[PDB]
Amino acid sequence: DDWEIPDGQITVGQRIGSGSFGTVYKGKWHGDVAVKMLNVTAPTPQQLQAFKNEVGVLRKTRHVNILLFMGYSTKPQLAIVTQWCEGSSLYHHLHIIETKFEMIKLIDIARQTAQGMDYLHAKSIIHRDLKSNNIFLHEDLTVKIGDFGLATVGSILWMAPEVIRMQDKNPYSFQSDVYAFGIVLYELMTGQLPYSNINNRDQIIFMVGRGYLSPDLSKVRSNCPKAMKRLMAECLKKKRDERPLFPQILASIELLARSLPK
Ligand SMILES: Oc1cc(Nc2c(-c3ncccn3)oc3cnccc23)ccc1Cl
Repeated sequence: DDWEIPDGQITVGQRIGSGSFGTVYKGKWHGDVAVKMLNVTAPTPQQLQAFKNEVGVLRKTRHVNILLFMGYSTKPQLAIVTQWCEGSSLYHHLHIIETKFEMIKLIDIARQTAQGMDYLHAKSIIHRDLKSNNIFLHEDLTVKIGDFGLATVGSILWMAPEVIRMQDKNPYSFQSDVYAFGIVLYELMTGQLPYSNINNRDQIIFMVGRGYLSPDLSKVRSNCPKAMKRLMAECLKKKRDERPLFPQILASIELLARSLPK
């Protein structure tokens, strides 16, 4: 059972980026893989706890829409190993290379993302950092959600007001995840990052926090169905308790997706 990987088995290739506490590379281990390494010398005791948490959470997950955890290693450097997703993150498609998807496809990405979140929530995992950067579109047709510095039982911008204005012990909850999901529905349906006409991050954080600013839902593609626009507003509720949980979101998308081809 134990998912540890003996030194030297794993080969490290292209540096590709960063993620919650570490650098990400393309590697090879029984095929090619994603490797998240924390590559210092002595590991922090705090990062030691952070590393052991993502691993703990990942080895709890087995689902198409969740980035497949494959293994970990400690020697030489602490490293998580997951499947390689060819293609790119949803963020990358939408805001960098500008892949223009179609509504049927965009709705599908929405459903699959909703799918993995229900699973996550069913097994009592809270992501606390859902955003299009963390949604990889593998072979350009399957969504894998994947970054897990988070809880069981700054990218702004996807943060609910409650999270923004850290007033109380635990702001993070199922509803905050639901909120983040809402911003992703926004990016899919508008093709934009929200608040693109404010050029000041502080002002963005201050106002979302006080409930002065909210995503401008009038910006959505005209062929985006009514029910989808309707669903987004519900997800983006300023009041935590006023948001629907993921089962309900999933039934919503499934319904509108079914009566869409026309
Ligand atoms: O938490 C994690 C995040 C990533 N991020 C992955 C990235 C990536 N791309 C750009 C910047 C950062 N990461 O590309 C990938 C391709 N296939 C799989 C995973 C990734 C990888 C592993 C872990 Cl364990």
